Amino acid sequence: EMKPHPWFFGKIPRAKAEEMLSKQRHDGAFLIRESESAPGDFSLSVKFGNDVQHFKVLRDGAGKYFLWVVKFNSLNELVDYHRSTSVSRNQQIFLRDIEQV
Ligand SMILES: [Cl-]
Ligand code: NA
Repeated sequence: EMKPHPWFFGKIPRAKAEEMLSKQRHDGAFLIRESESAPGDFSLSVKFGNDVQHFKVLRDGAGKYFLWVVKFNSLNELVDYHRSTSVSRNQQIFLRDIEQV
């Protein structure tokens, strides 16, 4: 074995998520953070090329989490689903864990 997830960063600023992800080599390297502009909501930040893309983690009426259409009982399941289904509607981007310092 039991290990904490390498992708949960708590309340880091959106800008610091961009700073850290920019240094990752591989597209799809990502983190979940707790949004500062919408407290109580999560955001998913993902390196793609020279960019860092940000996704709102949306909630349904029952508290399930989703990005687009498919929803899950946990952030953990949302993240894992998107290791093999693209997070993006404009590119094929699959979540992969950050390298690690
Ligand atoms: Cl896909
Ligand atoms: Na999807």
